[PDB]
Amino acid sequence: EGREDPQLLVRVRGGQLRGIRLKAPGGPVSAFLGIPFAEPPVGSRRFMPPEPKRPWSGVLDATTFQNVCYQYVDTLYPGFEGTEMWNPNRELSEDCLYLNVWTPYPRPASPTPVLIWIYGGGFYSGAASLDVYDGRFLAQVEGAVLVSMNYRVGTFGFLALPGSREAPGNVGLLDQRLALQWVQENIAAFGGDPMSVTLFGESAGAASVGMHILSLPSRSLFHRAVLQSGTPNGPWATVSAGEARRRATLLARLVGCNDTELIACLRTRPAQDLVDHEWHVLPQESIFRFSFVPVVDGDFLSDTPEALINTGDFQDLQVLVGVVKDEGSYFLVYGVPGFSKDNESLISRAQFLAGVRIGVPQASDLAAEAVVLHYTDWLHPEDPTHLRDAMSAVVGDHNVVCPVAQLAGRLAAQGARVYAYIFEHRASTLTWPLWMGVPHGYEIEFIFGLPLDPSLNYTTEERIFAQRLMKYWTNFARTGDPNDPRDSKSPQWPPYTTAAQQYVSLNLKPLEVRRGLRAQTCAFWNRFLPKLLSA
Amino acid sequence: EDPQLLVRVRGGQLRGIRLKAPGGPVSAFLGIPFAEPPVGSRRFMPPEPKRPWSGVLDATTFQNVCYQYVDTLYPGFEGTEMWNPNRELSEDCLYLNVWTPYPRPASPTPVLIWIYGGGFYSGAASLDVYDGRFLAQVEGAVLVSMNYRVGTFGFLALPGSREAPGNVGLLDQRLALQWVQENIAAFGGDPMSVTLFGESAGAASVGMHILSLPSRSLFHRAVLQSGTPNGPWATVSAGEARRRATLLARLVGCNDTELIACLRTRPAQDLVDHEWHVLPQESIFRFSFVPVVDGDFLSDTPEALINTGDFQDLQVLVGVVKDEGSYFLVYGVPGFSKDNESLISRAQFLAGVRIGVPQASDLAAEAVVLHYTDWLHPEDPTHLRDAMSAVVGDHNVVCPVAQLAGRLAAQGARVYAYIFEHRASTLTWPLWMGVPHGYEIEFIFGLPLDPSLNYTTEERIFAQRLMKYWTNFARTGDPNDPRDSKSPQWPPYTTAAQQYVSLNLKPLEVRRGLRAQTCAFWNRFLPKLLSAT
Repeated sequence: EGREDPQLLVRVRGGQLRGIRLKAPGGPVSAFLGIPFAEPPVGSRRFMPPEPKRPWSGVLDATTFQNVCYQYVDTLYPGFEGTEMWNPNRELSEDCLYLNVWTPYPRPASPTPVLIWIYGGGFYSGAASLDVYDGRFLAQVEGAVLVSMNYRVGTFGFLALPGSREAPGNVGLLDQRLALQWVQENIAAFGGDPMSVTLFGESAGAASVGMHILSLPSRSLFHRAVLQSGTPNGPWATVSAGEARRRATLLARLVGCNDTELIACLRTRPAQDLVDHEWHVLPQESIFRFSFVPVVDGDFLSDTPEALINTGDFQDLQVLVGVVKDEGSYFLVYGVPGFSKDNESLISRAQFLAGVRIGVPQASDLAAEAVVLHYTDWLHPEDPTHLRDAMSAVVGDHNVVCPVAQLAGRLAAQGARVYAYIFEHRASTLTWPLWMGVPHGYEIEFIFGLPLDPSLNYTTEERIFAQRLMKYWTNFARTGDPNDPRDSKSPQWPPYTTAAQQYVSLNLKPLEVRRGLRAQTCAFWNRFLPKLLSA
Repeated sequence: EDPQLLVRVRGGQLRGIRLKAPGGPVSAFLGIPFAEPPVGSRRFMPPEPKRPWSGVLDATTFQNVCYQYVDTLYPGFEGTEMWNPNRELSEDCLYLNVWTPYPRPASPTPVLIWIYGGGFYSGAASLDVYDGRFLAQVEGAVLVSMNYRVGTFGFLALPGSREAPGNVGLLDQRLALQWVQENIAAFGGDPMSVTLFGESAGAASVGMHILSLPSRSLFHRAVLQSGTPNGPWATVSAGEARRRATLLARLVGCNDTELIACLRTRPAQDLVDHEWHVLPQESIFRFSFVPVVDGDFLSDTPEALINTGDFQDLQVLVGVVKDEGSYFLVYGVPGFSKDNESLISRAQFLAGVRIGVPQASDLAAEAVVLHYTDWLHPEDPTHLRDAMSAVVGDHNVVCPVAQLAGRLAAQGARVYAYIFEHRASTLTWPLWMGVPHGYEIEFIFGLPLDPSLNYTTEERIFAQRLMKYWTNFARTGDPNDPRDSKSPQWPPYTTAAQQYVSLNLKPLEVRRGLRAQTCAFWNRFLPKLLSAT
């Protein structure tokens, strides 16, 4: 040391780190970027569970984001901001198990509650280093300690030959948990309070939070949870062991290969070869379906999430859960014919029927019919504008709105304190067409407080609005309650109950309380459809 | 000897009677035979035309009511009794009634023919709610009602047999329709402008005359109130008809000819006594002896013939009341009573659904419960009670009426649809039943215009509007007043716009969609569920 900033140097269990002093709009923050938390899961460690990071010598530099985990890159609208913002923004590498810490500057005085972010990306993509996951605003304005980790995605994180020892599955959830432990042991060196750790994530990230709630070894690593537009239950977040085994075998032939010999072969293929063939193993033409996701292994997941949700005891749990207005519109342009970001995607009755089989790829001819009958507007059963929005509503409801409604309903009936929201404000800065509404993933820039960056051309109310949600999210982190301890003038946010089924709307207007989580339509998806599909 | 009360039809001379309607007198010819009494060996057999008579036949009293089951549920209760037989029961009941203005119409006059309801097991053309004097005095119509054989006498069938070929109650109606052709001119009626209108089983009957070729030369326009030929209760297969016939024969002591013969030897009440015992399941809004799909009167199912027929020539006026299913619940489903408020448990609602949809599988019944549950209050007993009424109303009338309206429109026909939403101040059933099955009739026939009935002034004004709608539709195929301008016009129900109007004390209001979402379940999805459970 010597001439360095004395407040940027910190020790953790593996060595010394030098952070970096970043500017937030209202003051500096401390950032420790690219801390390793595991041995690089490369070579013979590919598909294996992560081992803890061996201690290093000297001062590790912790001032830039590390590699993002090896993953598919989106190429359907090259150069379009609406897709590039989610694409990797550092080098792709299998050496990628690193995490980031933002704290106030100088680091806080008392022990400060910790926020751990788990990104989404359908378990095949994502990075903790994207701009929309920037922690400097939450750390500066709310004084939070924010931690986000990289976990392995796609084949590297979730290809499983269940019951084998060289590919047990769920290693990407283990990656997440190892970062959670790392927070338990080390977050105190930054001012964070390991006794107040709140997980929050979106899409596959929310599902991940969900699975840490349902996996006993993870439950001693956090206290509160937030699930944004994602659930461990539902049709896309998990696969049986048999189905997981099926895809791993198929992918091994697609690249040219007793489980040991086969995994040994896969470990010789270039990472890009596996990415290149990852989507070819899906059983049907589908949207919102991902090849390699958490497997129900009888280990991390002792049973299916629906089983565990339906029976577990959750009185110690406090969760915030919610959805955006138009969860499914985003996914239509990635597979349903008739949809594009560039025209207005008015479709025909025929195209709606074809789309229902792609959006519900597991539906029998009869079940597919039920969906078509329930979602048709029988006064205008061929208005192409309404069949487009109905296609959007089918996919959104089936994959998010009703898996979340279902989860909120079970946890509430089983002891948990649930707070539920719908996010309805559509960012002025947004580059997707208007017909897509408020698409999947577009609350995140507001929770993280990006509109407080004046260089981002948001609007003033969008600024004020983002502070409102940062306050909601951090108050829930501190206390289990998003309501402000003081602020009694602004309206209150009731817990969600079986009785009153209350939830709030989040938009530029004050909190408005509503009832019913798409109650009628989710009864179709969560009660009738299962019984129909055993036939 | 008042010559306006003397008429010469082809079988002889009638004498009528002059009665007082509130604003003038009407000629009434009650009790005219149109068929040879179907008694003895003519039990179960097609009717034959009445033989000529000598002298001047007295047509001044209602004849007998066709032998039929008489309801016991609430003895002495008007809401029940008002549908019970008005006259002595008799298998000799094939008579019809004619009301005309007094004096007899100068020029030819459109004829309305009423076909009563009663589930094909009951009813009579002589109940007060079918009084033709108001329509004849106020709108100057000629109005004809006939009795037809109900229950085992009208509809017991051994398909293919000669001495019980089925549907003879409909042939009774058909015969009275030929009678009107050959004779109404003698009364001042126009045989070239005959409108059929009926309700419940009567509307179904009207519907079946639309679908049967011989009847199609006997009338020009049709009105179907709260009933349809299609649907779960109006017909039975030749298979299921034969089963109920030979089973009832067994419960009374009885080769087709040998079996029918032994049935023709039993007292009428021996047959009525076992009439309800032949239903396959425990049910509600199901009836043991109803028209049969015989490949003769009904060449195919009502559904097949509406799905594929040409109806460019047809003009129909179809409708429902607000609460079609509520009447029925007290006749079978535990928890429901005229007397309390029938707030029910959830489990009562699930049990009721098996009685309201007696042909439903476990999966289809769960589909019904899940679709009718209000999941914001899935246990609130007021909801489940109104839900139970609506499952029964939608399954048995509303969605069948909507199904009929849609196919007739799709295939050439001009269709007017209504929903009747006014509840009579005189009504004697509880409030929770709303506007129950049957309680628009008193208004269509103009009973509020009789002061002694203690209807309110707006109800009398209402009644006049509906009498205008129905008669106007009879003169022109169009219920709108050709002198009344004004924007609330009754639009034709079409496949695209799906417009219908509401009949209540407020002016005509146009709405769209005949309960289209939930009827999509009953008409499009539920068949697919059962046809592949």
